[PDB]
Amino acid sequence: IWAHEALRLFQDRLVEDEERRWTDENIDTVALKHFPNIDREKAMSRPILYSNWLSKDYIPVDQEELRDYVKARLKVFYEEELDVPLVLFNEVLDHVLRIDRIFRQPQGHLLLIGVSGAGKTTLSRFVAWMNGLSVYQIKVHRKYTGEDFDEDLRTVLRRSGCKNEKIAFIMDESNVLDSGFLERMNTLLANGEVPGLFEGDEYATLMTQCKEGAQKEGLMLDSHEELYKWFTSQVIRNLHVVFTMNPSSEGLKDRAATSPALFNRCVLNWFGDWSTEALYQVGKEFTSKMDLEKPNYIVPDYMPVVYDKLPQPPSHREAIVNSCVFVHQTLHQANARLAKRGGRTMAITPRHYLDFINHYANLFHEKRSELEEQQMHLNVGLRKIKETVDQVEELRRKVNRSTALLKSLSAERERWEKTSETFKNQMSTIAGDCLLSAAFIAYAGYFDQQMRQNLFTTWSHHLQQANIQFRTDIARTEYLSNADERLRWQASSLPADDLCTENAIMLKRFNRYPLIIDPSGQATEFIMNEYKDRKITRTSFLDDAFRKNLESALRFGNPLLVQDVESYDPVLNPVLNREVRRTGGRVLITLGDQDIDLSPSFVIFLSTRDPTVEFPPDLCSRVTFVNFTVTRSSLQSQCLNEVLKAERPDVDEKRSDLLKLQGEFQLRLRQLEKSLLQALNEVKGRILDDDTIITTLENLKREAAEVTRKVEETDIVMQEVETVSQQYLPLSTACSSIYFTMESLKQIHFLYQYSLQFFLDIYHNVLYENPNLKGVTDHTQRLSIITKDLFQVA
Ligand SMILES: Nc1ncnc2c1ncn2[C@@H]1O[C@H](COP(=O)(O)OP(=O)(O)O)[C@@H](O)[C@H]1O
Repeated sequence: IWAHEALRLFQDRLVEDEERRWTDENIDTVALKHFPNIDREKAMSRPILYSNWLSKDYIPVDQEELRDYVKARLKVFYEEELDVPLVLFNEVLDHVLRIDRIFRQPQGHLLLIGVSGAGKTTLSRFVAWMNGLSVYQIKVHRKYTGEDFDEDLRTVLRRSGCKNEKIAFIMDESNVLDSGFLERMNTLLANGEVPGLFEGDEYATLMTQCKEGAQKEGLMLDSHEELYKWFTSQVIRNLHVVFTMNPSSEGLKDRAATSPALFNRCVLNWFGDWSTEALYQVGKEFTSKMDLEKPNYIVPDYMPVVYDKLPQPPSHREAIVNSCVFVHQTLHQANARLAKRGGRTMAITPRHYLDFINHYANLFHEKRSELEEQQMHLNVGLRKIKETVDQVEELRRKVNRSTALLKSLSAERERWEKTSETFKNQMSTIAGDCLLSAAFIAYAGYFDQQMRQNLFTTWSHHLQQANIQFRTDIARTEYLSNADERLRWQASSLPADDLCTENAIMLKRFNRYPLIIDPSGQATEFIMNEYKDRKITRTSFLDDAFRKNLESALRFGNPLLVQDVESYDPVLNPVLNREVRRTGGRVLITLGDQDIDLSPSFVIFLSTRDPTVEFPPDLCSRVTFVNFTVTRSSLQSQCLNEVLKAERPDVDEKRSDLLKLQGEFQLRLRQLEKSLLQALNEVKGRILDDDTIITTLENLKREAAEVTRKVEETDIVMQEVETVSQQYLPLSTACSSIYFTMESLKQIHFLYQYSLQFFLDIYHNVLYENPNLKGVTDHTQRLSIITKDLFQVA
């Protein structure tokens, strides 16, 4: 008991792990120095836990028994008030025990300092429900004022003191908009009452209520002073205040002077971020369902160490989970390097790790399912072809059709064998591929292409050193997307470059409702065009009708696009966190005070036109960043297209239609391929069924005709077009260099802020509004004039 109390009073507030280790060592050292004959293992066993849930007394418990009890209680909790599944690991057990300990005291006030999204609020809600404490959380909005806060304080105090109901009052660093909020908290936490809160008639009514309360307890109180004293005692008894903060320096010392009652009346619990331990246990527990079993795994000699207690035989599953925690950890080094050289780094909350693991699981399940269907179709096709070949050989011992089909079916068999051999390697490397894919989807949405590539390279190097099999020399934007949806996106006016394709990939496979950083309106229109069928609605936080449209979009299931997110309304805080209640057969979600029946089809997108905006970490944990930056290659391609449209319009129009037709030929070739395979697998006629042989030779004729046409157009027409365009490419290079010099100009001077539209106007003026070009018809002189005038006008 002595050691348990020493740990709860000397190590909860510690920040670094070194200090925690020092405290844990010196507890044992002191106990051994004073007690020289005690048995260490019966008193100093490492998982010192104490709880009174299992029994009627505050006895020690065991991790496994407590884990089972907590699991059962969470199962009841979900059906009771909050259907958000959790993962249980050692830290969650310790923290729920600490929070219950504080909740049991009369004036039990808590201060949970830890990264956003780490589970502080939901753990407090869980344990408060366990102990029967009604939870109260103020609903902050755009017009939330100090008077609104005082009204909530009056209500919570009236319910605590009068009517004698226990309350857990949960507050956040974001809820304290003004300093008057912190002054009222200071007095409430230090004295159990706010003098001057109740004034005029309110006070009288309060006194009336207080009198009633005494009549409930049988006390005979009549004076307005003793009634107030009794009310203060009741509030000291039935009211617990919980505070959550981010572990930021210069914010704790600020609060140590702004409201010192947070350091003398509140128990400080330093949650911090999930430790390497916690990441390891959540990784393994969530990925347990996934098939990460590799019997022929080879352990490398110099494996890298991330989790210290990694089993000395690392199985495949352990290696995968170790790589998962490595992927999460590398984002912190990336942010540190970014902040050291420049800045604009966001916060890597544990909700990022939850998204990464969930993406890994879903993607592994999906890609495993697709490979199996394709391989089964290929195998049955090969079996049917072998059957018909043997049948024809027997019949030879009428036949012209057989040779005609065999003419193409021979190469069909060859490439089928090739694909079967290749895709069996894909099955081997599915784990590493899906790991890298989900990691990129979850952790690179905000970074630019150089940073995304560096992250991918580091993850690949780690997977290589850990002997994990991932298919290299491939590009992610193909592994995560098919050509059909790529065509559908491009029909939605999506720019045609890798960054935009993968941004749309993120916008399709999203767990946390995305936040779009588009300095232009391209992503905004792209979203509008895609969700136009589903009747997406455009609303803004600045709009006063935002709440009306939000409620409508939630209760009817229509997608919603919101701009100007710098003015984020905390009304969305539940919706982003998906705090849903599956009660009465329906899903209910709470906005402010009103509860509404959510529809499963509801989708919300948030967006902003400012790329140089810093968001608070509470928002940074609830959204998926999708940053639509501009790349060198995309700018070069747009500039080359523009100069070809202007200088040689005929070639541009030719190139435009030719490229448009090339896309349709690959589409139709894939469709004929699918129809061929489906027809082979569905029918039960090798050579006897003419009704099935008339639909397959014509298919080969269409295939041959279309391949001939495309090899004709993509080689002859595209050659001359490419030769025409390869002379304007120095202009595009020198045109992107100046734009990126302009963008870099903001570093030396804050006033030098230039947008892409500005340089585009420069370039359009140089092309279509150039007086020095009036009269010149030769293309070489025109190009020289264009480049000189671009430099000068810029
Ligand atoms: N240990 C955990 N296991 C699973 N989900 C978690 C865990 N911790 C936090 N979450 C997720 O975080 C969301 C709410 O986080 P919250 O507790 O509000 O963050 P904070 O602790 O900063 O208040 C929930 O939707 C939940 O899914």
